[PDB]
Amino acid sequence: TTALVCDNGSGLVKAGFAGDDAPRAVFPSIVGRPRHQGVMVGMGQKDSYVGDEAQSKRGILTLKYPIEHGIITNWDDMEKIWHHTFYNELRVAPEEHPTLLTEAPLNPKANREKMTQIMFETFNVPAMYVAIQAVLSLYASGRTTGIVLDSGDGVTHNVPIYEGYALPHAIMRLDLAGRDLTDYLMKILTERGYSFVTTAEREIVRDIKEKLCYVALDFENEMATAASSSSLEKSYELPDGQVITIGNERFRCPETLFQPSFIGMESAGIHETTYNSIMKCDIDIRKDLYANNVMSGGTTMYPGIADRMQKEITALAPSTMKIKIIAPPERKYSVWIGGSILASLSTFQQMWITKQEYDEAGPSIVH
Amino acid sequence: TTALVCDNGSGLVKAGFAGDDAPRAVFPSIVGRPRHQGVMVGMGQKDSYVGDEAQSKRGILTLKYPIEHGIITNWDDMEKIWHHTFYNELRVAPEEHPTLLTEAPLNPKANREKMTQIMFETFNVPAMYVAIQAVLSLYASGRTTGIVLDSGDGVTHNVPIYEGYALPHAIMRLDLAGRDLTDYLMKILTERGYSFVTTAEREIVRDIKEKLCYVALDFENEMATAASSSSLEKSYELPDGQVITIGNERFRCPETLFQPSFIGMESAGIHETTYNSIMKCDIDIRKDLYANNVMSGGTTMYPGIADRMQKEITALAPSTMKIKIIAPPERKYSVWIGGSILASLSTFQQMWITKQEYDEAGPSIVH
Amino acid sequence: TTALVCDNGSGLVKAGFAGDDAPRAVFPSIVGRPRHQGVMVGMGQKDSYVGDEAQSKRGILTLKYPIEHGIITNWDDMEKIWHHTFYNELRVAPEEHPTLLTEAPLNPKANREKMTQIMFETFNVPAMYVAIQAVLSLYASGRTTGIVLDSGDGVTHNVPIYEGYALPHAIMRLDLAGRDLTDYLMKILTERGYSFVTTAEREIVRDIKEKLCYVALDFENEMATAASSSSLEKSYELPDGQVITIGNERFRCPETLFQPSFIGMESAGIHETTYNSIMKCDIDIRKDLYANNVMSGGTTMYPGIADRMQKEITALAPSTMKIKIIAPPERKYSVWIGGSILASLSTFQQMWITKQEYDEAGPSIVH
Ligand SMILES: Nc1ncnc2c1ncn2[C@@H]1O[C@H](COP(=O)(O)OP(=O)(O)O)[C@@H](O)[C@H]1O
Ligand SMILES: Nc1ncnc2c1ncn2[C@@H]1O[C@H](COP(=O)(O)OP(=O)(O)O)[C@@H](O)[C@H]1O
Ligand SMILES: Nc1ncnc2c1ncn2[C@@H]1O[C@H](COP(=O)(O)OP(=O)(O)O)[C@@H](O)[C@H]1O
Repeated sequence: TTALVCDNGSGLVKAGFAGDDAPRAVFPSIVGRPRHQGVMVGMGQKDSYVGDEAQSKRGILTLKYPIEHGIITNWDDMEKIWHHTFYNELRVAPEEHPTLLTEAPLNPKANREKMTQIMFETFNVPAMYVAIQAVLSLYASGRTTGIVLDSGDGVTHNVPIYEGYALPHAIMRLDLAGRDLTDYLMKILTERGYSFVTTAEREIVRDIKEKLCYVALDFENEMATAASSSSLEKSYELPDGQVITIGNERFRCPETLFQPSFIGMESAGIHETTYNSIMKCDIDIRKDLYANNVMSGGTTMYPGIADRMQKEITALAPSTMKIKIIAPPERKYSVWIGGSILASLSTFQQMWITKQEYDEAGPSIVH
Repeated sequence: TTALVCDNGSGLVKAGFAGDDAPRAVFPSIVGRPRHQGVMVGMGQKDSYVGDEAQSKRGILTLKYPIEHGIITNWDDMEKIWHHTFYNELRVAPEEHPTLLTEAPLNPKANREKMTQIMFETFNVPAMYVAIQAVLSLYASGRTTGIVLDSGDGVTHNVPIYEGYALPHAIMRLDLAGRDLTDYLMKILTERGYSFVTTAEREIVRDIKEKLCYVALDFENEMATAASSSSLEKSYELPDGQVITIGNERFRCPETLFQPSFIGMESAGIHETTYNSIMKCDIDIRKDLYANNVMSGGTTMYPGIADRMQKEITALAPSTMKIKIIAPPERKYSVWIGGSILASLSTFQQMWITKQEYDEAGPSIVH
Repeated sequence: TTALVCDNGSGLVKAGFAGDDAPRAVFPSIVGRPRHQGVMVGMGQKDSYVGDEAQSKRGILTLKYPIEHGIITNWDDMEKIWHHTFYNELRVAPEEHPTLLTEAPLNPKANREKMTQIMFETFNVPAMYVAIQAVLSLYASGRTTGIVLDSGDGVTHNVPIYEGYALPHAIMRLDLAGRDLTDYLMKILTERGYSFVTTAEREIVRDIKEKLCYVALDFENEMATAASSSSLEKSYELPDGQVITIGNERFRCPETLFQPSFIGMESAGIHETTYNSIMKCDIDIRKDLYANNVMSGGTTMYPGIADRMQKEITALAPSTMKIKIIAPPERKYSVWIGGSILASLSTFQQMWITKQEYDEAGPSIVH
């Protein structure tokens, strides 16, 4: 009996055993379905396709993301990947040990009950629990105080924490980055005349985001520095072998996190959504936060995200104070790393909710 | 020459002539600005938008409230609505007759000088005066003694009055209700999975507050009475025509006024902030107050606010005494009603401060 | 066996061993409790928090003062700090040596019995005694005659003494200064537009009182001298790093002690509450008092308290007489300094009341 912990963060969903520095199985969550007539009537490949079964064979498939924004749009496709995650991929019996399932802070409650539901009546699990995407970032870093910053594909959220006491009233969540950061790119490639739009090809575009973006670090010149003297085009090769030329939007896609008037849906932006999350915290309590904001987003490995938060918060915020954005490279597994830590440790062991608790009243005890 | 009286209480700002039972122009105070590219290069609608000019066309606009908490955050956007209030809306020349401008009790002084300022050097007014949000509630009710209770969008405050003699040391002001009552709702809708967050949509949410809230009236059962036997969901239609289902939080939003540990910012709560305002009043003087508390808040039409103050003060307070919360339905214009009364009447006529007084020393005579 | 002596004066409560020039442990008396959801289920910090355990971590906590005005409002929270004061902080076994516990002159008797009670049946003490806040000020100064003046946070009181013979009929106690001097400041900061109000932040404000107040020293000009020519604003930095500007109320908060018509609760004021305490003393006996008034208040280090008592009593009082306000800088520990003196000395040794005396009849012998 040992805890297997998994997150729903869309993108690559991530699952592994407790007491480990990295999960065993990391694969993207997608259900593919064939969109064309079956000809080899027998073939030798499945009806529908999950994960890298699907991710390998793309264009022939159409791709559906069950995780939509932390919230899950369809259940029945979703439970497949859980059905898969445990059996194939990492191979584990249904009933061994509890499972910590991380999950988004502000999303609706009807999200996690049916989730706990299908963690019980369909395939029974030895108890269960659901943590918060944020808090596990600290259990990873070993921090106690501090304000996280998450993006991932699922949703962008930050939850300032001080000594294991959350500040719910200060929880700021804007639904952005992730997919919506790529979708803006497929929007903005046609600038260069590459029309990529289909659901299967999206994950070619995502790879372009992966390899070359960075972050503006003061884009004014950076728009000029692109146009005027262009050494910064980085050509790229995509699976057919056709050339690409980019570099005007290499930084312009991640730049949207600092001005979501480019994406067109105006809310805040990630740099000052933390500051406004601080301002709602206490006058005293906020001093240390400026030092401690951990930012494990799972999107943001961007080379120079830190720089432009270091840059931008200083324009905001008390001048006399030392603002420190810690940027652990080991993140992007962090919200999982919290799991294999928080679960494998004890004083949490009684905090699993046994099937008895689901037997007590219902799924409704999660709240 | 006849007095036009106006209040700043954010929400719907309210202005009309003296000697009338209701103001002529009532519109919400917002400056809208277009957030997207102008395409119809000529169109036929203004650069920026105030009030119902803006309130009509929302999602395209971004909305800014110059009144923030009685205190005004930006002046230059603010003076627009005054510039507008007099010219369009109710149409009045700059210089006719003085104007009574109501204003919050405890807010900083730098608030009302520049206000008086721009009531003079930019567009000159035939004198001026600024009353208190509280006191005009009595001039409306015709009461003399009694403790008001105000909420409105601007700020929550109560000022016990006994025979035209205020008790400043007993003035209790907690900054709450109003906007911060709605902002908690947009927080708490996502409970049901409706993510409404944008500045333009907020005033859809505000309408939901408007139509269906009431007040807990003993919420313990009321949380159970919601969950267990649910007949109380009231569905609602919002301008697209999409359905909504509510009723778990219908009473849970106004409930925050009685436990501002739900909003997360802990101060007091409105029921016992009056009692604690009484306790700071005299031992004798307090008997009648328990009978007289008028509560014209401008937010609180809630069906059953009175009940739960009647309920809660009795749990507090001397038992042998008869506590009476009068709940005039004509309120929400009350703090204006005081104006058209106090101004149109006389023995106040010498109390206007003429431009001469502003010419005497400066704006500083208001204190 | 050596006497440990402690005072309840709220503010910083102060305890140390007999025969020393200053107590070992000086910390503020507060019981903090977490007001938000526990998230780090294990953390590593206590259920509830006392003193600097609490004083370090503020905004997350809510703060309760068991000492209210010398009178103690809640016992069970109170006994914690005593439970703490002896064990942690200065570390001492329950039963070693008696303890002198200072305490307010005019407060109710039900105050000190239960106090003596919980000094016995819960944790037994080798006898006990309770002196007066006033008298120990002289045992410190080594004076015999003279009228004290106390403020502290607990209560303001002055007890004229002549050769170890108190004048009870002349004891003047007005409940003021201390907390109620700060609470007036949080009232009067919003003048400048700083809304500080929450229980945890209060002790930021208290620090502002600490560093910059002084005393009017003839405020008429001093209100003008502030307004007209302003060099006297002293900006300040508070734990976030946000700027403050003050100086109109720097002297206006302590000024309330000379006109408690600013605080709104009208009693007397500290300058002429001593003179009226003198007038109730004998015609002969009063000559020397005017020379001897010691004023160890524990609040009043204010730079120029002495000046405005020197100033004000002269306006009162016989002209031909030399009025001398001695202002020992070593005070604010004084009422403790009396303890380590009066206890460590002898001829008081038989005046401890042994558990036998509590065994004789009950706690009731204190009177
Ligand atoms: N090096 C990188 N640079 C930019 N974006 C990245 C990089 N690595 C991953 N991403 C984006 O971040 C996402 C991380 O997804 P995931 O961590 O599962 O979301 P969540 O944080 O909600 O779990 C990926 O889907 C990818 O789109
Ligand atoms: N029937 C109602 N039920 C609940 N809330 C209401 C109702 N009518 C108005 N409100 C809220 O009360 C506010 C009143 O604003 P307003 O009176 O201008 O503030 P002030 O009292 O400071 O002038 C409105 O903005 C609205 O949010
Ligand atoms: N330098 C200072 N200037 C002004 N006020 C002070 C200063 N030092 C302390 N105080 C106030 O005086 C209080 C002293 O509290 P304390 O001496 O415990 O009360 P008591 O005199 O009843 O024991 C402090 O809480 C603080 O508010």
